Amino acid sequence: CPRFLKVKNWETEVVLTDTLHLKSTLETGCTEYICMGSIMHPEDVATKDQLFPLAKEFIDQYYSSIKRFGSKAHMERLEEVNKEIDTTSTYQLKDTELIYGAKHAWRNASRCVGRIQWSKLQVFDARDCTTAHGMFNYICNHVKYATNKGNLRSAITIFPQRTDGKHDFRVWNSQLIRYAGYKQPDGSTLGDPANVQFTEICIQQGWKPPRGRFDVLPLLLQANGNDPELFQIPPELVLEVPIRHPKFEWFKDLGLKWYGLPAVSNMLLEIGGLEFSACPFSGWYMGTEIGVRDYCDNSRYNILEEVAKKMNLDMRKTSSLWKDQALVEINIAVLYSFQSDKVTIVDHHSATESFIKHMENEYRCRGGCPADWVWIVPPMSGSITPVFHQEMLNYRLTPSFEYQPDPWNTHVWK
Amino acid sequence: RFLKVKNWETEVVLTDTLHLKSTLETGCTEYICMGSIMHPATKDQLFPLAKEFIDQYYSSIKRFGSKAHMERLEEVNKEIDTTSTYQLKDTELIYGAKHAWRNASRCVGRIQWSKLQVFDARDCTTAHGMFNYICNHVKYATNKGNLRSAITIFPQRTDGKHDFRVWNSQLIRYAGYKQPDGSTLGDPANVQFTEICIQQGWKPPRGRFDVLPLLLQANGNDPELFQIPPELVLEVPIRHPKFEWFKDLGLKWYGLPAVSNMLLEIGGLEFSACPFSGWYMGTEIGVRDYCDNSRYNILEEVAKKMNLDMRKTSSLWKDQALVEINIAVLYSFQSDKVTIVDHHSATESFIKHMENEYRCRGGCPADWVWIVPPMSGSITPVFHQEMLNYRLTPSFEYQPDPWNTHVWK
Ligand code: HEM
Ligand code: HEM
Ligand SMILES: Cc1cc(N)nc2cc(-c3cccc(CCN)c3)ccc12
Ligand SMILES: Cc1cc(N)nc2cc(-c3cccc(CCN)c3)ccc12
Ligand SMILES: C[C@H](O)[C@H](O)[C@H]1CNc2nc(N)[nH]c(=O)c2N1
Ligand SMILES: C[C@H](O)[C@H](O)[C@H]1CNc2nc(N)[nH]c(=O)c2N1
Ligand SMILES: [Zn+2]
Repeated sequence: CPRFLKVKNWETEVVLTDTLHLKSTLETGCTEYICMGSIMHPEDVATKDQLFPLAKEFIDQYYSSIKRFGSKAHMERLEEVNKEIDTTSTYQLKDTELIYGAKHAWRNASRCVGRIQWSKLQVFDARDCTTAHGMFNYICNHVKYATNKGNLRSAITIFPQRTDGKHDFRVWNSQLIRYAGYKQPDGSTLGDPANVQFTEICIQQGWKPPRGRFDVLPLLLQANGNDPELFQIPPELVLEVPIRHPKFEWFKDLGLKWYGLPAVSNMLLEIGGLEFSACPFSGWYMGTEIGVRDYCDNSRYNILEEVAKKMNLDMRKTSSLWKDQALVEINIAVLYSFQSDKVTIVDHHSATESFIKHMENEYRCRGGCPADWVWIVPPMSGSITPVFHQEMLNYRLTPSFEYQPDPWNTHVWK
Repeated sequence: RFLKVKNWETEVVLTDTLHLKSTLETGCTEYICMGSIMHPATKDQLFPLAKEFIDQYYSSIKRFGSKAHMERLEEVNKEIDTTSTYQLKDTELIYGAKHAWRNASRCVGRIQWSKLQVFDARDCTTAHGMFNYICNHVKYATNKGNLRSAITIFPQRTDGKHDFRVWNSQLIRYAGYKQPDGSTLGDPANVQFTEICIQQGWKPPRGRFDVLPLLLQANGNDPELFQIPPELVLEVPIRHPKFEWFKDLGLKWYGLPAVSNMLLEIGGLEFSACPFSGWYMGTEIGVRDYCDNSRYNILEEVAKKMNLDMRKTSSLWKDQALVEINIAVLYSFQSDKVTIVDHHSATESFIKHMENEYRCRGGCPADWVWIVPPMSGSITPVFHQEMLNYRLTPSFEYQPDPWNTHVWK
């Protein structure tokens, strides 16, 4: 436990100094003798004696951020939050604290490369929601607002916080907008192989699937612990980009398209010991997210093969690097399609450059910036981006976005 | 307690027990991960360290507690007493060197670890001897292009003022020169080291691919220059299977990668000079040596000849040019029958190696950050492979550059 930590950029020899790690909260899984850095995931709802210090920690942080630490209002808030916990075992966040918390959960998210945008986030309070129909209303407004006819804007919608654990609000979808995957009796998969499991859940709950290549899944929404309910998102609200290529005329004939709004809805927002199990947030895409992961991953659309077939690449020996050539072209198509349809999207070069600039600024005037190299480095051409050569410290700050069990694995059906 | 690692693309789960055996620290704490940080003895310390190594040696050849084991322990204890150190048997030395490669978390090429030719050079006393051992190493390892893995182990550190050191970072590297205007002729990574040779009276050909002389230090004395006989340096001209102009870039690289500035550590003994060599994974040359900004940096030039539009980043022009360069490199080596491996085959081998190690050994330390190839990452099997990283010994360690310590004489 020393007070300073340094990180070097081995390409630009710049050294930064981390003090912020001292405010780190929970353990990382790593120890003195092992490193879990590449491990993906290394109803105990809080009690009073647990919540007091967590609440106090966050409120102190909030008033520090707005330069009123030790003020009258600061002490009064503490007194109010502490009385509220003593007699309700919980407390509610003011709209300002809630908005602060959201933004800082994003800011604190070590695996996100797009954090340079963090302060610019539209927060939708939906803590007054009581039903699935209402959730759906809020989600539709979130999507229209975030999509903005292609000029995408980051936004989060926050539903009521957990209480006893039996009355949780959840979005069962992993993203608000995903394509269905249908397992076939002959062993193949139609649509998106990633979402096969969730598709069967939807179908079992009553969904009539069109059984197509690009079927937008419905929302599965749980309010206040009740069984979840199905809702079809209005097709006009889902912006989609058909994928084509600046040079390859045949690329359009592959028949691919993708949606514009990446909207993650299964994560959990934790602020001052409060747990918002349902907190969907959206931004715009990095190209490699659709181009490399969504399409080329073996257990995804796997058009790697077919593209290489249409490029007439030698696909008999790997050392021809037919896969790499193919992947690059696919990512060129994705970026070209989104840009043509003036839908917001960022390439992996521009984004990693942005994040380095963000990291430097965070170190300069916040004392550090937690980052996960393993996730920050893009899935293609890593070494020729600035982040590859950049040393990073990884630690967990609160407020944070966390993972949570899939709701179907925990839900007590009514 | 036991730990799992999932491959997410195949859902295969391995259980790690081996990590419980380590005692060297990683640089991480419970609260901070430093997995992307590149670099995070007397009688009294030396016996338990030796005892640890001797034990896992006699456990390795299934004679733990044998007459020999008991005696060998006694022999080593008596020697640390009366000399404040000890000497490794031949067998132990070869076992120890293979196992330092086996324990190399950042090495993707470890499937080959038991195939290692070990050259004992612990009788060496001068730079001239060192030179002789090194030339022999290069001749054997290069093997006319059918490369073979070797290590040459010079005497162990004693008091510290008598270290053996190969000052070159690799046995075969290219000189880099600081130009008058500001740019750099040749390999920029080595510009400091090139000036150290020029200082020693090396006459620089001042060209793009000049092979650097050896700088060798024995028993702590002043390092000395030696030219490597050119017939021993296997080189490859880089050209492209479709593009006719690629050879007009005048590029070429050496066949033998031989890292010579690390420190082998066995049973508490330190070998400050122990050059080891293997063969290349194509991205080491084509992605890092040629395309890094702090290196040969020829992407712009290539993509220019490929007539791509380079005005915006989102055309992925750096990306295209990069692939084409690595195709060339692989084509060039394979055409000259010089052992090389593509990052796809190398990663496949390593997943298989990992599974082997989890079977027969209970684990396999691995640094994901270094194992994942510096291009086309998520289309190699190792991207979706979870990996535990821990510090096993014997190991190869980093050491300071010798010109930062050595008081000249
Ligand atoms: C605005 C543009 C954004 C871009 C370009 C971006 C980019 C990315 C990328 C590429 C990843 C890696 C995930 C993957 O590989 O699938 C990621 C992760 C993540 N992002 Fe961002 N993101 C953006 C906005 C946001 C926003 C608005 C939030 C929340 C308010 C957010 C929170 C997160 C979290 C929590 C993760 C993963 C961390 C974890 O799994 O623990 N991101 N982002
Ligand atoms: C046989 C073919 C081999 C291949 C294809 C190979 C490949 C690689 C690659 C690509 C790296 C990453 C280094 C970088 O990119 O900067 C690496 C690291 C390394 N390799 Fe290998 N290698 C081979 C043989 C060997 C041998 C013979 C030894 C020693 C006996 C060895 C020991 C190491 C060590 C010590 C590292 C750095 C590990 C660390 O810092 O923990 N490798 N190797
Ligand atoms: C808001 C936002 C934008 C974006 N472009 N990518 C995200 C990616 C994620 C994300 C986080 C963890 C895991 C995943 C995908 C699972 N392999 C995505 C979350 C939010 C994102
Ligand atoms: C034996 C061998 C073969 C090979 N193809 N690459 C190596 C690469 C290394 C290595 C280790 C640390 C650092 C470096 C270069 C700086 N990234 C190389 C060591 C040995 C290697
Ligand atoms: C095994 C590994 O930790 C895991 O698959 C991670 C690696 N790095 C990643 N990086 C990004 N951006 N996205 C990912 O899904 C992953 N997967
Ligand atoms: C900062 C970062 O850890 C450093 O540049 C590492 C990252 N991973 C690497 N991986 C390999 N194989 N080779 C490298 O040189 C590096 N560089
Ligand atoms: Zn770690």
